[PDB]
Amino acid sequence: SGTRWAVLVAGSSGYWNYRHQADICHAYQLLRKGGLKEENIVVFMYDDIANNYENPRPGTIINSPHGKDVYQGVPKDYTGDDVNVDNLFAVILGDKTAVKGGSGKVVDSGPNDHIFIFYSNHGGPGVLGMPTSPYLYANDLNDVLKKKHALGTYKSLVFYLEACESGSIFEGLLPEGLNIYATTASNAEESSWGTYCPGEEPSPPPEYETCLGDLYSVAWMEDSGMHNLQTETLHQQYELVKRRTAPVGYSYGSHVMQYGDVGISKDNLDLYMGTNPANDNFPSRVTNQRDADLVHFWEKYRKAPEGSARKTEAQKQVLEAMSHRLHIDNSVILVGKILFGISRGPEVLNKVRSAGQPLVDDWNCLKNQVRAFERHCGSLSQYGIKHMRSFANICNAGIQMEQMEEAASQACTTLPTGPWSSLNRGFSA
Amino acid sequence: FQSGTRWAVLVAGSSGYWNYRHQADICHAYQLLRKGGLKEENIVVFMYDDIANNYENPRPGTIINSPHGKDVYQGVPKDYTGDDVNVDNLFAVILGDKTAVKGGSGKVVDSGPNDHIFIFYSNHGGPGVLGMPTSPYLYANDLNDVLKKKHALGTYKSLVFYLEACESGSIFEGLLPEGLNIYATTASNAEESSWGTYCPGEEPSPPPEYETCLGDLYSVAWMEDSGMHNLQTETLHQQYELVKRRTAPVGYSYGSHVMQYGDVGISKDNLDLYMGTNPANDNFVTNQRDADLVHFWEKYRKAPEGSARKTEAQKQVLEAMSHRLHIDNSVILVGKILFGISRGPEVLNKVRSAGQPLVDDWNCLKNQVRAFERHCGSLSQYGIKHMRSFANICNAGIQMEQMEEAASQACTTLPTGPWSSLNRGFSA
Repeated sequence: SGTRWAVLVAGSSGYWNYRHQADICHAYQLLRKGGLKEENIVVFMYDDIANNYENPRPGTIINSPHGKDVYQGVPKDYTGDDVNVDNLFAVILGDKTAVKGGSGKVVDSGPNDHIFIFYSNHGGPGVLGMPTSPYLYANDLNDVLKKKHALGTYKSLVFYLEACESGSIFEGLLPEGLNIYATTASNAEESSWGTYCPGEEPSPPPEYETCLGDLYSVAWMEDSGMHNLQTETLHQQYELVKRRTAPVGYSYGSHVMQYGDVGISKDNLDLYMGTNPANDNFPSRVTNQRDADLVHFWEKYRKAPEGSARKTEAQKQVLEAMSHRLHIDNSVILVGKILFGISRGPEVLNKVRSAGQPLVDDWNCLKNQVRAFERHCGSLSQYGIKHMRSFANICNAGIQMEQMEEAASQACTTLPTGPWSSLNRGFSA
Repeated sequence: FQSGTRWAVLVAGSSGYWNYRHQADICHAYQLLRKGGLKEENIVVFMYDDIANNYENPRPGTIINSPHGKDVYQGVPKDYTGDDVNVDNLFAVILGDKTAVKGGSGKVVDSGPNDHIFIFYSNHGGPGVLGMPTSPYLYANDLNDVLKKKHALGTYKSLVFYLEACESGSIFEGLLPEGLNIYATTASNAEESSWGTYCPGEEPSPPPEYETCLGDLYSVAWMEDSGMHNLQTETLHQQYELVKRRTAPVGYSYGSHVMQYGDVGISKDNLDLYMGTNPANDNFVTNQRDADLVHFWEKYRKAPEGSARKTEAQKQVLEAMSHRLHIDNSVILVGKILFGISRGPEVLNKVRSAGQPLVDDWNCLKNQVRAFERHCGSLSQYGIKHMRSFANICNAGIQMEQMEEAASQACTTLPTGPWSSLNRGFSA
């Protein structure tokens, strides 16, 4: 029986993404109460929420309407622009030298140790968002997991994933026999959900003008929080989270997927999460991640005084946000129509591979053509990565980097002016 | 003894599915009066009539004014609809001038000296102005003048006026005198806002699938009240107090002070003198200007993530908010030009004491609004919120040519948008 490790990652920043860093903090407290030690839990958070100007309760973060603070006590291992792909990989691999900035804390695990990774933010097909550019791509993630297993520096590893088109991160990439068990908030085609949002009567927040958490995340955390994790197993939670996330009747919903060695899911939860001495044996879904950003701006504008500057700033926030995503959608479509013609354009871009298949064959092509697109049409931001399947299919169609460079040049011509379109922080790939 | 006949005039000064609530109020008001005793021939109805058969209407051919309410669009006469809903027809109707009417059924208030009249307006508005689905808009002075002109004819005993609009008080404050045998109540004072009710985002009893507000607070209050009581027992004053309290702030929140004007002594009359009565005998967070936007947002929010509907709604939110941002900046900039950086906002945002008229020269107000629109584009039913700015400009002694030049400086080019279009005419 080795020691239990953990890696908690929020891939987003901004008060409108309150929920993501709130999830990680909750998860941290959940693990500490279980038995896991602070020195074994590595935390990635941009840390711009607790002391955000918009936070009604400075210095605190909550993950439910009537919840207590979960921000205090969380280590600031990697915060601000230190929250990057390189540091993330370094931590996982347990490389102190590969680290750049931060506390220097890494997963120096052994063969008997258990690892638990939890990510919550934004994402698209084959890509997970980061508060710094470039973003995290599925192939790079799985390669590192493969690179981690080769070291044999862990017995079993669990991966909980919260993002849009989450299944795409492991489908076709994450193989069996690595002793890794991954579950995702959705398949490679459907959406992740914010929960405890303003306007959402299924348990809203009182003065918070932003979502407090995310459904899949909240589901497994609140479940693990109230139970004796020696009685409950991974599989049982997977089923329980599946149900709480699954669609009602004909309403929208998402299939909670599982990948890797399902055999690992026989393990009790305490093998990864520990357990709280309180021994017991064993609601929203109307706002996806991408709209959850906008409900903040809207609620902010809607609740602001009729003549204030606050209402004006919020109005501009709604303006620039919706103007950006309108531009991106048209640009992707336009590039498609430009490359393959009006008929074959949407055909190629919107084609979804069968489940189990990898999103793209050449991941370097994907990155390149994303970079080529952004050089003319501006940054995709964490919204625009929804179109990553379109770029994947363009690559799968055998299109060359120079062709996208040309199509993008014709589609946008000028770089769009806006805080969301800015390339000043780097390319999304 | 019901000496004489009872008349009524129902007016919805707005159009578009986002303004569903206004025509819904009027239709409800009609059914309320028919069941009260008033005959169809004595009720003149102004409605653009673009709601029942609207593409967005979940229940085609029907209109409802409450969550669990029935259809109130059936049986309602189409006296004045479409572009027939204009100021000239409205005045002709009130004055009972069949020859002054242009288009429509030709129904007018051909009333007599013993008759009772009941006017009900619901839409949009701003200080000293009420909106119309056509141009030009309805200005307070012209409305009071026709009421004055109506009284001079001595062609009615008493008249009641219910008004639902933003800054509704401004329509009668300083203009509407006593001794005209007219009693008017307004959904707000000359400074605060009117509220839509039964909206999607509004948690208190939302509409089931409707992506727009079904009614308005002040309007719904008196109609629902008059619909459940015996109107021989209840008086005008009692209803005024009832609507006042329901509309008023709950505490540490916000509402609207329901005001009353004219001959208060008339408020001792029973409601049945105007509204009649139903044989059933029993004894006794969204303003108008955002209500248009909550539709676009809800429409966008509830649309499929990839649908052309979501994109259309997205564009609607864009052009709506882009318009009002342009108007706001234009109005402010004009002030800065005319009065300087400091005094600009000071002069434009100054509010006269209650009881005072909005503007001394109403012709100046009309003319200068036209001057503004010639360069900055139409105000739309949103932009009329800035009417006090224009009023204060006139009161400040600013001349026509100064406004014309200041407008051309602030608005070099006519703004592109469906709201800023001058194709239908000036707001003044």
